[PDB]
Amino acid sequence: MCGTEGPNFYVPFSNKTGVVRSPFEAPQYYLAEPWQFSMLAAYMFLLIMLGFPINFLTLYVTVQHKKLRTPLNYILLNLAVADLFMVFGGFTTILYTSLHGYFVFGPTGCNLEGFFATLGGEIALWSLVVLAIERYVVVCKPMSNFRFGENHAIMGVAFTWVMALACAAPPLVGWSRYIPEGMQCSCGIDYYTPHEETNNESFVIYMFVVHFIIPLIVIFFCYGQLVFTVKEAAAQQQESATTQKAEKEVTRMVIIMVIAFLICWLPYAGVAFYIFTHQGSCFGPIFMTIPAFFAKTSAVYNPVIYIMMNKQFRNCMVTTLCCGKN
Ligand SMILES: *[C@@H]1O[C@H](CO)[C@@H](O[C@@H]2O[C@H](CO)[C@@H](O[C@@H]3O[C@H](CO[C@@H]4O[C@H](CO)[C@@H](O)[C@H](O)[C@@H]4O)[C@@H](O)[C@H](O[C@H]4O[C@H](CO)[C@@H](O)[C@H](O)[C@@H]4O)[C@@H]3O)[C@H](O)[C@H]2NC(C)=O)[C@H](O)[C@H]1NC(C)=O
Ligand SMILES: *C/C=C(C)/C=C/C=C(C)/C=C/C1=C(C)CCCC1(C)C
Ligand SMILES: CCCCCCCCO[C@@H]1O[C@H](CO)[C@@H](O)[C@H](O)[C@H]1O
Ligand SMILES: CCCCCCCCO[C@@H]1O[C@H](CO)[C@@H](O)[C@H](O)[C@H]1O
Ligand SMILES: *C(=O)CCCCCCCCCCCCCCC
Ligand SMILES: *C(=O)CCCCCCCCCCCCCCC
Repeated sequence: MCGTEGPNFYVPFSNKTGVVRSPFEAPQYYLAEPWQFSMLAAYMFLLIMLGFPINFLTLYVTVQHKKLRTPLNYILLNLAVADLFMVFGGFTTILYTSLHGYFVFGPTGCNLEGFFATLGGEIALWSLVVLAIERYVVVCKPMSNFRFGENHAIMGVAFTWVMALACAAPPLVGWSRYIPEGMQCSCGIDYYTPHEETNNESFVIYMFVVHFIIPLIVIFFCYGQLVFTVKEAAAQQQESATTQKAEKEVTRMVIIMVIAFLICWLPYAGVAFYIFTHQGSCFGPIFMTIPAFFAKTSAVYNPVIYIMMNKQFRNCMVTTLCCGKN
């Protein structure tokens, strides 16, 4: 018997020596050394110092440069807003709790932090799904006499917030729950404890199918097609060096986007899967931190990939940072 249970928590450490405490009430220095808690705090400090400016710039530069305010770009603004929910709801809270060594804000703060952080990563997740749908439509043109505009972009944004509420809301009201994870300083969905009163088993199956498998299939299909169309069109135009280079660029970027999506979400999905099919196994606190490390760090690498590497935004940002010149 692997940990210690409580009304709203599961500490991943045995209480045979009697030292375990509520992660809402006292430090967890028997799970991990104080310096490891400090390193958690350092890592959140890094993600704030990099994630805040990068995502805030994205919004600010868009306010200063008319060329960026196209409808295809609305979902990338949405991505930056989501990243900021993670920065201000998640990372700042965890910086604070890590340096106490436990979730000092108690079970209500655990629901708050877990909600805003989960909502953030989920809006981001679906933003990358919708962007792939939007680009597939625009390029592969699978419905004739259709022109992607403002209206559709608004719907895409609204859809991400609905899908994210469908993940983040139910654990506030009975289906799964928010409890402290890993080192017990951040809160997330209880995806690893069988907890029949809240129906954790069904919620994890729903999450895995609807919020991981569906996303992954939609992304592979949409970008799979997009690459096919672009490569077919370029083979029909080998006289153009331009078209050939654009085809190489599009293909490389699609590979990077798809790999980035897997890096971000496969660890949560794989760990959840392994735990679901190996219910007689202990999982320690550092191990349970790894999925979060991969997901949370996307609040930096997603805007680098989707925004910073796009040359329109990059010019405007330099201009904005250099007070109006270049
Ligand atoms: C992990 O495992 C530990 C050990 O089992 C648990 O910690 C114990 O929790 C219990 C309560 O569930 C604690 O018992 C209470 O002690 C209170 C404090 O006073 C004690 O004073 C004596 C000196 O007289 C000291 O030697 C003790 O160490 C205590 O400090 C006391 O207020 C209280 O008594 C009241 O309730 C009991 C009923 O439970 C009645 O007997 C009594 O009439 C009165 O109403 C308890 O006796 C115990 O002290 C804790 N032990 C330690 C080592 O911390 C953790 O809770 C477990 N963790 C999790 C997360 O579940
Ligand atoms: C800081 C922690 C965050 C932002 C964690 C968010 C976690 C998710 C949205 C994870 C969802 C998943 C499961 C709970 C299991 C099935 C696979 C996922 C990725 C959909
Ligand atoms: C940038 C934000 C800084 C966060 C300030 C963290 C304050 C930590 O608070 C400390 O927590 C200990 C628990 O291990 C307590 O014993 C002490 O009372 C307290 O000094
Ligand atoms: C779901 C997204 C999958 C993208 C499929 C990538 C197709 C790999 O195809 C490769 O693309 C390279 C870049 O032009 C070429 O240099 C290789 O010769 C070509 O086979
Ligand atoms: C508009 O063009 C404004 C550009 C900024 C001009 C000032 C340049 C100062 C560069 C020094 C950066 C060091 C900051 C580190 C502080 C710890
Ligand atoms: C255009 O003319 C303006 C360019 C000036 C930018 C100066 C470069 C600043 C780099 C700062 C990194 C410091 C990290 C620590 C922050 C507290």
